[PDB]
Amino acid sequence: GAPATVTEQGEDITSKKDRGVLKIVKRVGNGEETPMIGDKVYVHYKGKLSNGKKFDSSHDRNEPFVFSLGKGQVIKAWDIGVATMKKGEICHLLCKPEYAYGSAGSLPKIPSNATLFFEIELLDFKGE
Ligand SMILES: COC[C@H]1CN([C@@H](C)c2ccccn2)C(=O)[C@@H]2CCC[C@H]1N2S(=O)(=O)c1ccc2ncsc2c1
Repeated sequence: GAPATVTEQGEDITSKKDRGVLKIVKRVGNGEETPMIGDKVYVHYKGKLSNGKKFDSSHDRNEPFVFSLGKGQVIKAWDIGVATMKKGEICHLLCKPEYAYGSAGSLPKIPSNATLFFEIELLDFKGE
């Protein structure tokens, strides 16, 4: 399924080239511009664990998740991955635990040492 495909066929978008964050562009976005550090970004997402369980979705909340890019307000894989996206893009992102919640996990939904899968849609970005 989609997690296996990004695992086996995704692009390594880490600067270290350690394959800790893998990406496939699923829906091509607009033009060439990507957000800059500090921009307010608006995203919809769904996340799954490697046991197949859906652990969260912003779609189910009827409002986007909003954060300031490149500030550590999200797991590392998201700062890295969202920075590569165009407006309107949908991607799949595979996040090894060193770019996610590590050995600690996040109680109650994320176990220790968890590889995470996301589908992410970049709705908009703006400077403040
Ligand atoms: C509703 O969750 C919003 C947010 C959570 N976080 C950060 C901000 C975070 C904040 C606090 C504790 C754990 N993680 C994150 O960095 C990442 C990436 C952005 C989207 C979400 N997550 S997440 O991985 O989907 C996530 C993680 C744990 C969790 N527990 C209940 S819903 C949920 C969603």
